[PDB]
Amino acid sequence: LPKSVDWRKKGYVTPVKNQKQCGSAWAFSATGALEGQMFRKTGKLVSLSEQNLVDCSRPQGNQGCNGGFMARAFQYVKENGGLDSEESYPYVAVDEICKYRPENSVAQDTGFTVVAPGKEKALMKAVATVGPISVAMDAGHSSFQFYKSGIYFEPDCSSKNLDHGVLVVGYGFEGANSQNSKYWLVKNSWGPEWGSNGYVKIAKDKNNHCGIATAASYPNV
Ligand SMILES: [Cl-]
Ligand SMILES: [Cl-]
Repeated sequence: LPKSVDWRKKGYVTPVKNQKQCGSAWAFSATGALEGQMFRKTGKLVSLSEQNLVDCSRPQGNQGCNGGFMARAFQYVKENGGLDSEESYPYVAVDEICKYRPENSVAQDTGFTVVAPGKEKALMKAVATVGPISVAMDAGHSSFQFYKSGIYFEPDCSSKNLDHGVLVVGYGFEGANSQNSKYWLVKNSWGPEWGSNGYVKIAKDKNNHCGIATAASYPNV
């Protein structure tokens, strides 16, 4: 596998969005993964609707602004036959009436693939071969809230009890040795002002830190 990967440098990733006061990170992680897979398929980067997921995927088990899971979102897109664009179905950060319109759909998936649970090397392989990957993580720490630079490492992090969905857009390392001071490149949904332009470097090959490889998946387009 490559020593480092960053799909942002290849055009697969939209600018950082902001879920605001709605527990919809699962939806942003899902649209993020879908955006990259659709780009791989068509060469066009089109921002996708998190509000369409929030409003319409309760049947698949999501709970709108009160939480959800990326796999259930990819399941909804499959069963639904489509997903609208961000422009056509804008984000308002509150649970609303499902207004899915097929004519505005710009994405589809046939289901999703799960990364072997808990294996950072499996996640490394998925990231290098597929594109950005949706992952769950333990983000319940002030250290994460006020993260700004460096490789994030939090001793109180859990690899099993997760509360936030994010997007792995690559991986890398500091220095000249590709085999140490490694990190996962993670896109968050708390706006570009949070973290490092909306991103965070999370310690990689440090025992599945914060659960990054516990529940990773990607849509099949
Ligand atoms: Cl999930
Ligand atoms: Cl940057």
